[PDB]
Amino acid sequence: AMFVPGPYHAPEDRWLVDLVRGHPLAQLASNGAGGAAPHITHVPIIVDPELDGPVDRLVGITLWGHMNRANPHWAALGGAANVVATFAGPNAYVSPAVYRTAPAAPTWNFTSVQVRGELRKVESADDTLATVRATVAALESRFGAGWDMTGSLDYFRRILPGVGAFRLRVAEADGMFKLSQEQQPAIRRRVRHSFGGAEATRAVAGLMDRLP
Amino acid sequence: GAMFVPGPYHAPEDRWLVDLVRGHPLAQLASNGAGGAAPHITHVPIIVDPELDGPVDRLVGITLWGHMNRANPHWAALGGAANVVATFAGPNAYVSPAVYRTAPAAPTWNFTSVQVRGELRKVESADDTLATVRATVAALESRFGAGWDMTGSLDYFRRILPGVGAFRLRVAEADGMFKLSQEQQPAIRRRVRHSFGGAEATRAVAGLMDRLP
Ligand code: HEM
Ligand code: HEM
Repeated sequence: AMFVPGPYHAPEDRWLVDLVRGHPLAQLASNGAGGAAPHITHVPIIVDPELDGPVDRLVGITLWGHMNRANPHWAALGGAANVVATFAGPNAYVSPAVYRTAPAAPTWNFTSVQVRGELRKVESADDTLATVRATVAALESRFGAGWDMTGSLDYFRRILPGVGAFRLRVAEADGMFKLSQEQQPAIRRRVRHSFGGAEATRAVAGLMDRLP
Repeated sequence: GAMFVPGPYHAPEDRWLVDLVRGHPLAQLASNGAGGAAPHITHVPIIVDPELDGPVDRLVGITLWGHMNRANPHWAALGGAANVVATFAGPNAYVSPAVYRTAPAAPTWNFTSVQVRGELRKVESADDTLATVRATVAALESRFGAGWDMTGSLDYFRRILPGVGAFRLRVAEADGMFKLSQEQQPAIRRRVRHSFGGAEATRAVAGLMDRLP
């Protein structure tokens, strides 16, 4: 489980799915053997592409991911590893200068999703190639420029042996939406207004604008 | 090696890892879950030892300062001398093969990461807790802030202090992923760098690519 103070809960389950879709390069964590620090790999993870219809909740759905099979994290997972995948969205430092109140302390507004469950390794070549093609389809659509993978499928197949594809059955899903909900209404407005004025912070202002 | 980093994605200089830690202080702190559970992950503000003089070129051997909420189960979970990783995530951008203008190809994600490992030591004294949060204001307000003066709030910090869980992390191992199209042919790296220079969202990635030898 993930610690999320009451005020930082998403208004709706759909916000956690939106952050996963918007920020697919997750930090995949699993336990380190013999009391060592956890293993951490940045990996591209998407929602099950076979899910037709609105996906409102992460709990009960399967995420699809891959990493490098030669990455020692792949061997360390073994068979039924309990893992967390952390998705990190828009974030910005909050200067109390923005509050125009006193006294105060600074903070950092940020967005995260933590999904936990059992990681199963894909061994099937068909399921592995489906994983990377669904990942092209999902990320090129949201982040890309209309690139057509069709002419590169032979190439995908040539490099496929190196792919460690996986499936993560989401047992638990938690979302930090730390967006100044602890402040009084006028101060939340001052913060939202200050973040509206620059590209680095507009995405945070966007989420703050959608709070009930 | 505790973090997997293909040879092409090694930083040019140890200083690049220190730069990313300074630029991206909101780290993800990870420690093992009890009895096969998944790791505990908390976003925590972390800075370089403010007492360091000289140029800081290497993370290994320096102490990082940070805090978290004592009310967070992760605080009780860390117990004594917990082995932890703190991951710092810098500039990043999806790479469309449309930018490469080459075939065949596969998309990728250019990103920067630093993973530091060592033993987390808790600070229990109020005087070391207070130092931790004051040092953190001085380091972050200067770099990310808008000229706020903490002077008027110094007693306020003491009046809201018990909830702070301050810690020290002596860096035993530091690894850095600088995934910035080094695997592509030079003409293609240039195409990605020029593409990423044409939008604010991707400019920081272009800037790192421009600083590669
Ligand atoms: C669509 C976007 C994609 C992204 C963001 C992406 C991202 C990544 C990342 C971050 C890793 C490294 C994980 C680790 O450190 O262990 C990786 C490894 C790998 N991916 Fe993907 N991938 C994508 C599509 C593909 C496709 C379509 C293929 C086709 C087969 C592929 C083949 C590989 C291979 C072979 C590796 C092992 C490392 C290597 O030889 O380059 N990826 N991918
Ligand atoms: C300068 C930038 C600062 C940042 C970016 C920052 C960030 C954070 C974050 C992310 C947490 C939550 C950690 C968790 O989930 O366990 C935290 C907790 C906390 N911080 Fe800070 N902090 C800052 C400065 C301060 C200062 C100056 C104080 C003064 C006492 C302070 C007091 C606290 C307290 C009491 C908590 C416990 C939970 C709460 O009451 O919000 N912080 N801080």
